[PDB]
Amino acid sequence: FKIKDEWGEFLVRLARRAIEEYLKTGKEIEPPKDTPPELWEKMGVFVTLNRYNVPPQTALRGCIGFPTPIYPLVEATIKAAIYSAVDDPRFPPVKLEEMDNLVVEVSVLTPPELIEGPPEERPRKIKVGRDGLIVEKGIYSGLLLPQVPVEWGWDEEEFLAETCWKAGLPPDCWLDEDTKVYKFTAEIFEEEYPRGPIKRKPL
Repeated sequence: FKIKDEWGEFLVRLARRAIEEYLKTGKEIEPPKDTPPELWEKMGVFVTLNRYNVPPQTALRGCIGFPTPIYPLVEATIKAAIYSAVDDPRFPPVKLEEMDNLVVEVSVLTPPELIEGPPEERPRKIKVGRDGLIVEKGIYSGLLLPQVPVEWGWDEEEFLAETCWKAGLPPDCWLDEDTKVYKFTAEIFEEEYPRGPIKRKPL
C-alpha cells in the first residue's frame, strides 16, 4: 500500500469538502496546512461521485480525474473533486443538497506502463480486478478505471475493446501495432455512506 489508510480518509474528506465549499461560495479550497507531506508528491487521481443506496451499476453521478501526475496529489484531488461535481459533461451539475445523497470515491493512480509484445497477446498482460487501462492512437485517447470492468463483469478482451470505444476508436483497435495500450493500478477509498466512515475499497 503506497497510500496509507489515514491518507485515503484524508483525501476523501478533502474531496467532499472541496465540492461543498465550491458549491457554497464558488471558491476552491487550498490544501490544508495539516496535509500529510507525502500527499504533495505529484500523482494521478480520479474522483467519483456515486448515488447512495441504489444498485451499483446505476450509481455513477460524476467521474473526472488527472491520469498524469501533473498536480501534487492533494491539489489534484481538490480539483478533480470539483470537476466531478460540476464539470462532467455527461451529467447535470451536482447541487449542494444532493451531496447528502452521494458517496465520494477517490482513486489514487500509479504511473501508466506501456504493454509490450504482439498486439493480439495484450489481453494476456492485463488482469481485470487489478488493471485500469489507457488506449491511445493518433489524437485519440481513452481511459477506464480498474473498477469498471469489475462492476460490469468484463473479461480482459472485453475490457480492452471497451477502453478502445471510450477513446472514440473501433473496438478491435487494440489489435493494431500502432495503437498504444497502457495499464495502471489504483488504491481506492470511499465513504461507506454519506459523511460516514471511509474505507479502502479492494476489487
